[PDB]
Amino acid sequence: AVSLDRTRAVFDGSEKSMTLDISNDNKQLPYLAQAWIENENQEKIITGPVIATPPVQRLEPGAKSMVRLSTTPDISKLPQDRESLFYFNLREIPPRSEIALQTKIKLFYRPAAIKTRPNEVWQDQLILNKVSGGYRIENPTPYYVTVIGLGGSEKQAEEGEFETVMLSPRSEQTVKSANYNTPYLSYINDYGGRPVLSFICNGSRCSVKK
Repeated sequence: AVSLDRTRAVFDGSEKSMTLDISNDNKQLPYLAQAWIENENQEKIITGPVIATPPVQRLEPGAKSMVRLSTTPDISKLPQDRESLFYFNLREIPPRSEIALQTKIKLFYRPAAIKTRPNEVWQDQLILNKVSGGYRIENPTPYYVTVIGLGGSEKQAEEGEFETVMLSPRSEQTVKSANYNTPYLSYINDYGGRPVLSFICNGSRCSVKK
């Protein structure tokens, strides 16, 4: 019943806070909406460096509210040349009645030093190294990157079976996979869209098509 305007959020470090819209899709019953932040190991944190306000609210049937995300000053202590990962959580509690689902989204703190132009695509810096078993995927960027498909074609990338892998900033991860002549890679962007990247290889090192 209680849902969210997006599948992931990017807190731009220039801002002091942002806001997420929430909705009660039930048009008969009211829900309470609990909201909280967790850190990158998914342990709840209530003192900062990011907080969600209000911790709880009531939504009348059909209602559209909001949750405010803000930073304490110890936000300054996070590294300023890479994203840090948080998760935003939202739980609906049904009335006295007489499962209760919970949404979880990745919340990327993005320091002002690595802010981006709207639409510009850092994901095109991902590099693929053929290894035995499949591929090593390298992320030299300061951003987390979330890979959802891999394949010989665009369709096989979007529709094939694939265990999602979030590559940390300036990191790398190895992935079982068949060998493809031209690799296509599916990823999730800031807006939650899921585009694809075409790759061309030169022996064992594939790079995004330019």
